[PDB]
Amino acid sequence: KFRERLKELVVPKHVMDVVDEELSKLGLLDNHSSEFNVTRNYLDWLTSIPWGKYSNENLDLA
Amino acid sequence: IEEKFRERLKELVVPKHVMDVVDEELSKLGLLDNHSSEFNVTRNYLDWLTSIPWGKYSNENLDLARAQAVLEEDHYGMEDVKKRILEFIAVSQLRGSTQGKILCFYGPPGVGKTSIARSIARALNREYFRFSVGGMTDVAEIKGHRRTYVGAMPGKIIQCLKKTKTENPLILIDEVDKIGRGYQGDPSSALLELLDPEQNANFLDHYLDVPVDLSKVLFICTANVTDTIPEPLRDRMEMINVSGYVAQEKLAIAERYLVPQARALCGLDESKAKLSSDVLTLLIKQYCRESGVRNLQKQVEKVLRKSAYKIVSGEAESVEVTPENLQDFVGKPVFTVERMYDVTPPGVVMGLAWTAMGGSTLFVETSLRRPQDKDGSLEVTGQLGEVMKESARIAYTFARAFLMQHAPANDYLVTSHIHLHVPEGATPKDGPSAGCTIVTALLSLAMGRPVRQNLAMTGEVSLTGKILPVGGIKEKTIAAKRAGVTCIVLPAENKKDFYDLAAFITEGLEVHFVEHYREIFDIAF
Ligand SMILES: Nc1ncnc2c1ncn2[C@@H]1O[C@H](COP(=O)(O)OP(=O)(O)O)[C@@H](O)[C@H]1O
Ligand SMILES: [Mg+2]
Repeated sequence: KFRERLKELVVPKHVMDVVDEELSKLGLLDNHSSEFNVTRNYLDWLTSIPWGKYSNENLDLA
Repeated sequence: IEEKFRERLKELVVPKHVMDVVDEELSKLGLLDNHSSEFNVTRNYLDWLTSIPWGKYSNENLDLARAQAVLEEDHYGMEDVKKRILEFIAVSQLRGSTQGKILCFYGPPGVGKTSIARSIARALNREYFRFSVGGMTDVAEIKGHRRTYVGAMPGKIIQCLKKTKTENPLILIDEVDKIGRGYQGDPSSALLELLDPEQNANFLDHYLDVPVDLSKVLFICTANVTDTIPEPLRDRMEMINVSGYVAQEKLAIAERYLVPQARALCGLDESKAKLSSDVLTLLIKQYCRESGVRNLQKQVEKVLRKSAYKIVSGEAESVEVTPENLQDFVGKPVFTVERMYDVTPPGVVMGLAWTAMGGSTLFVETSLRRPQDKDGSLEVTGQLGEVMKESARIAYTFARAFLMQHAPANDYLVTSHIHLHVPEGATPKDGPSAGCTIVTALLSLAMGRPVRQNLAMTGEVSLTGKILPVGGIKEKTIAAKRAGVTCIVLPAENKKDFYDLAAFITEGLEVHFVEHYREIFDIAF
């Protein structure tokens, strides 16, 4: 479910190789627990940050 | 037990960002063991999350008539604070929704800054809560501790919201100027998080771990001096100066509030112990000349307790106080004499001075130091400051110049040696307010003519004789009226200060406003 939030966003490898590991850790931990909550937050706000989104700068001085 | 937490949430319009936390916490409660410690901490966390009010606002009374009637019911004479509150209601009617401000009341002790908060809350129909940050050393009182700790509890603000059960109460933060800058976490940083509109809307408590909207609460902060509140804090809250009370106002509170309450806490009826208006006015004049009302309360309580002792001991069945025997109850008068001179000799002129204990009268005496009908000199004594010494020099030069043209044949000032004294040796005095008084004293000594016998004056003088505005007009006017002055001279630039005063202060004074000293010369001679 977290992967779809970065499907349309370019993600660097050095964090993508941690996203899947943390997702596996979430999938092996028991539901609704302290460690589960921490891993849920960590996955959520890895997949929420805009790795591949760049705002267009204004090139015109006018 | 989950159904109880669920039913507690029916009347609350809970925001999603905390409703989703509540849902998973109930899930954890449904997954944990019955007697586990983690179960207990989770259940306490849900109790706190469901007891905090979400969306509940008290029915704020908006009627500007009923609110006002509440304001004058409890406190007398605090016009500025009452007007500020009634213009909070107005602005919150024209906007439509309950609004919040962060208001700071500062002033001398015992003027009603702390007590008016309850009356304001009553007028607004808002829940009232008070906590004092004086001597506060740690941040855990405001922001709490993480719930992972054994004895974790939320901060003062969360307990306030839980007790008041409304999201728009009146929170009185007392002694914000004396908050202690502790080592392990400065609580002033948390006060900055509370008193900041851009972030108080999502104030986060360590125990709750969720933000709460404190933009609707009316923070009232009470302080003594504005010079020592932290700089990022004092710039984000409106400063309202609660000034002290004049003698007539003090009489009003005494007759209306202080004496009845003292009788209630003493048991003496008006028949057993008589306290007429004249006795109270004498107490104000001679003993209670401060700015607050605590000294007046203590004096009234002293009189009533001495009357109670007289009644209980069987010395008398009733005690009646008179101005002839008030000193038998309250001892030696603090201010027994208002003016040194009743009829001024030629060399002296009456002036006015500012003082914390109300206005003060000063006289300027000049005398001939050496026998004479090379040049003259002026000796100056009286613990006069450097600025006042310079003012005396300027006044001496202008007096010489003025007498050179008004009375060309009169060479008294340029040849005679003169000593000028302000007769209070132990008290230091400073400021240029006495320039016109010094000029008048020198000219009256030179001409051998006393000034008007009920005249007082104050005002800075230039080298060419122009009169400049001076400060402390209220205190000087009060001192003049108290000392029986009928005619007072003021700079023309102080007309707005003089007419800003209450009508009962300036009622009996024949005030004159002047631009140049020649007008003062025409008035005094
Ligand atoms: N204007 C006033 N009218 C009536 N009572 C007053 C007034 N100002 C102060 N008081 C009384 O003084 C007492 C203490 O005042 P307080 O609120 O402590 O002043 P401060 O906040 O300056 O310390 C209160 O019980 C209150 O009844
Ligand atoms: Mg107070």
